[PDB]
Amino acid sequence: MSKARVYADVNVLRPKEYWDYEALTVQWGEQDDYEVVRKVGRGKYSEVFEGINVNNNEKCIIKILKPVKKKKIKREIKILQNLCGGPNIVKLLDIVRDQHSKTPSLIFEYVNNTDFKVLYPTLTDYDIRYYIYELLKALDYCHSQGIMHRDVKPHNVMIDHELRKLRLIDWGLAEFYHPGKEYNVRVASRYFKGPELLVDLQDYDYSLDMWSLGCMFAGMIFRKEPFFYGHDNHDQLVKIAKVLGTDGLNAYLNKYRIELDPQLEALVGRHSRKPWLKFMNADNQHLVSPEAIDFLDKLLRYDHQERLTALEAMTHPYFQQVRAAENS
Ligand SMILES: CCN1CCN(c2nc(Nc3ccccc3)n3ncc(C#N)c3n2)CC1
Repeated sequence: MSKARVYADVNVLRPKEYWDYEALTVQWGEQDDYEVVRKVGRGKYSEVFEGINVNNNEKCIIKILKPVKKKKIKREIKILQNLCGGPNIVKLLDIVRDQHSKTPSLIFEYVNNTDFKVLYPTLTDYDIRYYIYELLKALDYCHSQGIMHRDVKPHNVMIDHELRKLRLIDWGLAEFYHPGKEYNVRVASRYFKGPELLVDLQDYDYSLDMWSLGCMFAGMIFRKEPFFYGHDNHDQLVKIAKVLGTDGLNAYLNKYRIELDPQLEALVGRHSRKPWLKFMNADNQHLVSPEAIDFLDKLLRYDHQERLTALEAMTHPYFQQVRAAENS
């Protein structure tokens, strides 16, 4: 068995009105109300464009979905709606469809984002602490709302560096947390998939997002994106092993009576643990202080139960300057 150490009973105490998303009746707005201005991206699940709200003439983001199941789409909507107003949670503005094909589009707020590939390398020590902090506020909030994002990665963190505004986007994999429930482990992106997913542990929780966050954090301070560069689910676990070491992996597996798949256990092999400092270099030295290391260390743990919760992370001393600045 395995349950979240915090916010475990959020959905238990809330009525079906909150988490029974398959009972959602979508209210569609007017598509014409939003016009395309330029494509900003694409993914396996949609095509994204910078749009404009003809009425108020305000900038927006138009996400044109590719064929998806009604269940999956009512889940993203129900969740978006559930989290609206939360700290740094992207706001869902409208939901429309194409009469002819029924193709749906989710209209979100616009964020003048700067590609992480280019943005992150310019971030200062303080910028990093600041943005991670903002992102943590979003995670604690949704976790406190009985929700797991399940796909934390740079690509889903929009940042308007100019205005230092951050938003956690793409809640297309998010789920409501139910104690003991077994979820699909086919979530998140490879480079940010936690061990629980890599070893099929299905009764995972909010903590999976913290491993992802840790991956993002390590890449940022060590200036190595992505930090864990594997090519398939099995090789992802091998890269993780060559760093944290296999003893930790074994104890983890043993604690959860989990048996690895033969071929997989074959690839992993046996690896000593590599100190976090073995990743320091002239390119990232101005970013790897002990606090940054202590913090990273408490995020990237095999046992998801051992990882810091979002609330705990926000209070780590690494963020003290950000906290002191805010409380002013
Ligand atoms: C990172 C990959 N991809 C990029 C496009 N996309 C995307 N892009 C933006 N902003 C943006 C504006 C100008 C240039 C680039 C981005 N936003 N802003 C809000 C959301 C929302 N909701 C969103 N999604 C979705 C994610």
